[PDB]
Amino acid sequence: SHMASSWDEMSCAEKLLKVLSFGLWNPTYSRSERQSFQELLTVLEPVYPLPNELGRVSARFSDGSSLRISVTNSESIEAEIRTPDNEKITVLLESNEQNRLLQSLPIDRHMPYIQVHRALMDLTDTTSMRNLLGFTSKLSTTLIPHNAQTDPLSGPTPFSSIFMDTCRGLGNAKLSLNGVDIPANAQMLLRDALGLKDTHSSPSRNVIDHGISRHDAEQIARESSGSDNQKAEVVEFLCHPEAATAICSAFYQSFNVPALTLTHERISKASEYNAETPNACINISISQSSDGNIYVTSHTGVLIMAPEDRPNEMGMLTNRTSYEVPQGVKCTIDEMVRALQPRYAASETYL
Repeated sequence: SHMASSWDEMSCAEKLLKVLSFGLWNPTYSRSERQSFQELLTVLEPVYPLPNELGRVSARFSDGSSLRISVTNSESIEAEIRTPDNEKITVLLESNEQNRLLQSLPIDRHMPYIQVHRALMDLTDTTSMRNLLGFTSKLSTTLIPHNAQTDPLSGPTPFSSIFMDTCRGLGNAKLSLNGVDIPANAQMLLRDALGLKDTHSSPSRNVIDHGISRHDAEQIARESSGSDNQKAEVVEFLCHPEAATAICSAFYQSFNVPALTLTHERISKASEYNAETPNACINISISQSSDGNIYVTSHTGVLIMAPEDRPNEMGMLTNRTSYEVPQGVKCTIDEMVRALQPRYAASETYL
């Protein structure tokens, strides 16, 4: 191997760390490698962060190996590597301008300018746009300040559109629960299980009080892709009221408001450049920790023109919204408004 003399003996977790140490965008990789490495990267999932952490990431690979990565507010990065035989090592990761390691993690950074990435294609094709968001959802973003005017939870009717948004979004989204992919057909089952039969529907009182029925959760998990163990985690997650809250809230259309204030002109230019446009794509990760903490990371991707410095370059604005869903918060508009405290971040990715 050109990566390491012991490459073929290394676990998925160990391989991903090596890839990131050389850099995801390393110029020596082949086309086939870039594909394989993306397949490792997509396993990364943002999860509930500890008190003084910018972010925390979990990856559970098909070979039984895993990573837990934490990033401190000073951007110190530490990883715990668990081998399939479940031995544990803790290592410090090193991010530098050569590898851009931190940029290849789903972490919200504090920066004066919006993070810019390069893709590894494009782009007016719905499938390719979804694939690009699949990638950018694993990369770093820049936190965006908001005020009373631009706060998605302000105004007279915050979250008022949430069930319509959920109804329209399920079936078209990329959705992961505890790292388990929920495919389109399973999402449609989930939509129905929430009670969202049409765009003007809202959850049943049973779902509000108890979450998805065990029967429905089992069918959804059955249609999802994972081991018998992975499906079990999904069923257990779904059968709680807070699971309904997390899933529905993740679709809120207005999470993009802070980012739009910075970018709407260039988004408009992209829409016009195409008239010479597939619309927003959605990619959501929800995880519940072993301590029971539910964390939502919801992404939307839209086409955007590069600044005038780079003429005729169209890329993707990725908006990341991150928040805990506290225990006891049921799936009603008033509950979401009362309890959810998201933060908003963005990146721009060009081909």
